[PDB]
Amino acid sequence: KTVLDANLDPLKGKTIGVIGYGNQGRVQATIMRENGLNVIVGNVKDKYYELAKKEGFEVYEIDEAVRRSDVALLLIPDEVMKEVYEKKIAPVLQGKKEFVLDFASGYNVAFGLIRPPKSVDTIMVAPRMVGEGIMDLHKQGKGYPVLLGVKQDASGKAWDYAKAIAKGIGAIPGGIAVISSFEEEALLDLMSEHTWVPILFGAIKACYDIAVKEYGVSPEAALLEFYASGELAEIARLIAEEGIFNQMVHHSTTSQYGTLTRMFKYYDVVRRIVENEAKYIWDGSFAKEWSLEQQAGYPVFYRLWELATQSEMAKAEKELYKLLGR
Amino acid sequence: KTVLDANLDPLKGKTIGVIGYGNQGRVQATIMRENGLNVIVGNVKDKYYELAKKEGFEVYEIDEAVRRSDVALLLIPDEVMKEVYEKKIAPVLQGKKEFVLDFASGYNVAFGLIRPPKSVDTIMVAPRMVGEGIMDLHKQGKGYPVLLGVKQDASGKAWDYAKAIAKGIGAIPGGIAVISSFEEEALLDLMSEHTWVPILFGAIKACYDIAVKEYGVSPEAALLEFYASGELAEIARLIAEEGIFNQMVHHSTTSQYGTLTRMFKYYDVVRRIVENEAKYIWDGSFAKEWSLEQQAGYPVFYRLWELATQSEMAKAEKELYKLLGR
Amino acid sequence: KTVLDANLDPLKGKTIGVIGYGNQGRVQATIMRENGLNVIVGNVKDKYYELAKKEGFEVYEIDEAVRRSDVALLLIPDEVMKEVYEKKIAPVLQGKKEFVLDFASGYNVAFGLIRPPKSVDTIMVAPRMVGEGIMDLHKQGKGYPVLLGVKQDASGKAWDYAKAIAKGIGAIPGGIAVISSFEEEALLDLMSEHTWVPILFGAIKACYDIAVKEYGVSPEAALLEFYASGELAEIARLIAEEGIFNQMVHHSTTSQYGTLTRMFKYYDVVRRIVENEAKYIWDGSFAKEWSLEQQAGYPVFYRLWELATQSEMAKAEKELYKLLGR
Amino acid sequence: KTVLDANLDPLKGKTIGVIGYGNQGRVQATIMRENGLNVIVGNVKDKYYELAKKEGFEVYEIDEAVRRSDVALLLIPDEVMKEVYEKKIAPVLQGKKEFVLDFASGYNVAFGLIRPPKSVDTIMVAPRMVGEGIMDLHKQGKGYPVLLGVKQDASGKAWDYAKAIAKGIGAIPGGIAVISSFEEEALLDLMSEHTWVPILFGAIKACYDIAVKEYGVSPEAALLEFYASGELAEIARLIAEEGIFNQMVHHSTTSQYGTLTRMFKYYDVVRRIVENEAKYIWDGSFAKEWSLEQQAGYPVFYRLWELATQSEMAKAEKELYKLLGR
Ligand SMILES: [Mg+2]
Ligand SMILES: [Mg+2]
Ligand SMILES: [Mg+2]
Ligand SMILES: [Mg+2]
Ligand SMILES: [Mg+2]
Ligand SMILES: [Mg+2]
Ligand SMILES: [Mg+2]
Ligand SMILES: [Mg+2]
Repeated sequence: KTVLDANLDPLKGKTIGVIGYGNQGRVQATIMRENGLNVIVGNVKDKYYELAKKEGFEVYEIDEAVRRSDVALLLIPDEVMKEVYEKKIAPVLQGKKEFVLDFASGYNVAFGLIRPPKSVDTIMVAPRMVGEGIMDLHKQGKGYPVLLGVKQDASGKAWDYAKAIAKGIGAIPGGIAVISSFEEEALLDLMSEHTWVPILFGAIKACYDIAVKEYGVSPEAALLEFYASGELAEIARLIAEEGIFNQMVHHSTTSQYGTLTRMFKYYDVVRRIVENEAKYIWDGSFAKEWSLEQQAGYPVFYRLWELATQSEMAKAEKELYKLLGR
Repeated sequence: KTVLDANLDPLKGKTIGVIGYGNQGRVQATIMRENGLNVIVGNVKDKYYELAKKEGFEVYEIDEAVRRSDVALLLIPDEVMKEVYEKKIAPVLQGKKEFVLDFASGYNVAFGLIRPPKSVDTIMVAPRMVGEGIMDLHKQGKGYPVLLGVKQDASGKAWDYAKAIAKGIGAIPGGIAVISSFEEEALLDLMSEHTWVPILFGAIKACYDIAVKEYGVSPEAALLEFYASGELAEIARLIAEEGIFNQMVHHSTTSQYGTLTRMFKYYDVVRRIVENEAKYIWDGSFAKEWSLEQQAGYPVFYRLWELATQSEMAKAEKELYKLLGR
Repeated sequence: KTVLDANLDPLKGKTIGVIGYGNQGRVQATIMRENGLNVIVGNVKDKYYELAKKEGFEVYEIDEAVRRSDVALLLIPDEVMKEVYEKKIAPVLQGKKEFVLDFASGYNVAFGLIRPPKSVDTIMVAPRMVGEGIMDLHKQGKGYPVLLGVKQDASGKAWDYAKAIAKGIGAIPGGIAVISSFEEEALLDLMSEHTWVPILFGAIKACYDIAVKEYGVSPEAALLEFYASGELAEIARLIAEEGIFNQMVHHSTTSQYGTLTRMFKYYDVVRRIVENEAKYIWDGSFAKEWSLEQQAGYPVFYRLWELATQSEMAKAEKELYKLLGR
Repeated sequence: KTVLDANLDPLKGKTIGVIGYGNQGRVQATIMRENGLNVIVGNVKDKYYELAKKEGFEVYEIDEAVRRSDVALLLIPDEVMKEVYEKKIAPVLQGKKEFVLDFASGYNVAFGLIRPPKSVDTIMVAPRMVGEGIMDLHKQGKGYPVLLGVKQDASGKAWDYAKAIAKGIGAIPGGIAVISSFEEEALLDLMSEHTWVPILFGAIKACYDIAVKEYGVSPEAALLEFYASGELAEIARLIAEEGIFNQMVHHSTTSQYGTLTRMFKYYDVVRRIVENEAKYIWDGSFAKEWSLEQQAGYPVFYRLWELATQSEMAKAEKELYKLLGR
């Protein structure tokens, strides 16, 4: 039901352009040069221009590297992807006949902010790691999971181009390739940022104001319990390797009774928050909200970085980290 | 306002018994034998009986090691601490004249479940690490934070006994010693288990049921986003070393806008949960609830481990971990 | 999908102990002695000690009858089952190698109050009759329904031991054997006692206080309508033989219009009571409530038998039954 | 705690440019030319181009007057300040080394709409008068209050540059200089426009509709009571000179009982409006609302000037002012 291996025969002998030499563009082009392809770097005249030339490539302009290529990969950030697509790549794709356009994110295509023509294939390969964990894993010989999806179907060879790049960048064999969509890629990525990450940061911030202002706990002793000691980054290492419920048997018996009995008690309070944030993404309403913040000139993003770093909990964290040598 | 150094002169030449050779007893007795004290092991006739004799000690009985000692340390778990105190140590402490009783937890004394006489000192030294991170730190020459507190004051040397054991087990110099209470030690330890740990596990469990049952995401692709990839144990390593708001500048600009604007929106919903769980602990009502679960014979603890490990999210995690080699 | 016949060949030639000679122990051991097995009685030195010796058996002690046996049946009440298991049977089961432990109830094992070792099989055969209707049925040659379930699986012959005792006590052939669980046996038994039996007794008690105190009906004429005439035990005999909706065509046409139109009107009021009482059982919360009533010394059970038998409806029932010769 | 005098020695001998010759630019440059500085006018080629040349100055271009200057003052309106800063002044400030940028408003800098470099000082001098009351008070020899604030601190001379312009434009000596912020300057200015000014205009508009439509008061007699007689501009002249509670003793005794007893009765109704409007400003949400009204092309500003000047209260005010000779 999931993919474990593929071919590399559909994409042999042809030119594989890579636009952008940022963080994701360096690792994915390094493992393709070892597998023996024709990989060229299309980069803006930047500081990355020299650092991609002395690493053993040939570097060009963006709209020129699409003219030579037959399969291009758009590894540039999502904030600048829209205004450099219409100015550089969009005049060139109408001068081609067949093309394969590849995306590492699913945000600008699921919400219709970038609409390629009908003469091109649009596929997606999306790694679930960070990039500074992938180069440190390629020396071993293992892989990493990816998510595949196809939006516009032109050739009939569309699904067998996507599996081959999953085997060309060093994900399979050794990892999992799951068949997904463009809309299910963008929903799951913006559900982590909206549902369980701001409830976690807002509950450690709320434990600090109840302990210090109501019960008279010292401001230097509340920090060492909640997050300034690395006990949250120790019980999270066991989740990745043993399970989420099976890492609980290495705790006290008093700890398992208070965690299990309260997880089932506050379950339908936090379920009503996830139902409302997933409806706000799926209709396209968050993509309109963040597209009008970038046009007003970020007035709310600026005032919420001021109110967070100049608070009571962050002003006391600064001194305690000026005392443990960090 | 906090302690950075102490002496070892009040506790030189005298016998320092250690009751229990579990996890916390092995590390704390090892760093005291190197500092040059008279450390004896009081252990039950167990599997730890041999393993503490071949490690270079002298093992005895529990009520005999209190007769020889003058400063005893009770590094035994809190579940069995009450019924082995009244049967072994309580008949002996009335036969002494002066004694220093030391506790690594603040649960049984803050709620009055163990009440020592008026002829004894009662102090507390409570390390904020795990034990399997402390022995791996002793070869460096560094320290770790501790919390000090005094319940019953007999000598007048009561506060200067507590600082010396903080320097005798290898915490200071190099770390922090914070002055605290027995009641503020037990409040902060049961606020992690009741407020932000079951909110976090119940929000990843609720993201899985909304994504799979409403939007048609695959059961093997929802797991790789939320917790089965080690991205929760990567962004938690930066919290311990850089801060909680300063680790966010290594994320995307779209990720900081969705985290900051929702952390301030769901702040008074999760603040009403922390106000109610801290009142339930401070009155002593959780200590009555967990003391009557152990007497009925754990009927609710047994039925909540069945309903958690036989759910929809844990039955699919078993298969995916039977596919990535874990 | 259900069982209609089995064998008796797995349990021939071996000793079948029966613990307790109460109501369920007398009937089940009588139909097994006729089928030709080795049935011994393990009874406390009681009044049943003589009455099981003159009925043609050999009576022993409880912990001695487990030493001789290989398949034991625990037909003792659930109130005393826990404190006579740990004192008598639990020291002996570790001295065996293979054993089959059999239960006629599913209460103490589903909620984890009795946890046998991993070296033993645990099965269940649960008859849905009374015992004083089974001995009066054995002369006919018919059967009665039973429920089978297996908790811990050791041999692989575990499911074929359970079917054979269903045929050995005289249930099949001629009746139904349904495959069930230990948790589904305890849920359905405590749903009759909590949902539809106290609603029925509390609605005849509420018809008596509205008729007598508001409309001036005589206290001796309200009783003869609601329950003191045997019409509730006449329309219930047709439910067992004809159906629950098909017994209504032997009533008046005015009676079927008032029963059908009000059964659909009060259906979601009584559905909210059953949803809440089934959640209170499944989590294990009723087993904690009844285990702490037996430890306080029954103070609420004593005061609710006083308030029920000294009420207005029970004081007037006493005189009317002192007038019809009952 | 407040400032009463300063120096003029940090800013002697150097060039003080003034951008814009509007209302605030004409008065502030006139009192600086008398104090003996080097004041040049940077104005757009406008109608003010001639009117600032015949008044005894030297007029230039905007980006040329920043090249000559060393301390520039931006006395231009806030609506056009953003799009003439990035086109003219922003290319020049990177060609300098040290500069002092001065602002008479705190709107565009507090909300991050104009972010100067790190090589420049940013200060603020904000007068609390009108401009057509300041020139009429320069012939007397008096002063007027101002608010000082510093955003980015570069040289260490930043706070003593701000006090000297407070003495150089003719505020101190004789007036008050209060030390404030950029965020506290923008909060207090938009709290007058949002809280107590639209409540006042909406309560005289609501007195007119209740008196005329319910009680049959003439439309020409309701106007002469509420605002068309100059009694609101008479009891407001005593607030500035005598107090807000001490001007009430020149009223009737019936008037003081109805004002005092209702001011304390409707106090928590109007306190809930001020709490909500001050949270909407501080987060930066009003700055996003007014920045997207100017981009849609003012569709709501146009329709609310139509609905206000074509109402029942403004159509009858037009005729009554066509009868008293106004
Ligand atoms: Mg993620
Ligand atoms: Mg992302
Ligand atoms: Mg903790
Ligand atoms: Mg603990
Ligand atoms: Mg029943
Ligand atoms: Mg029963
Ligand atoms: Mg104002
Ligand atoms: Mg203004």
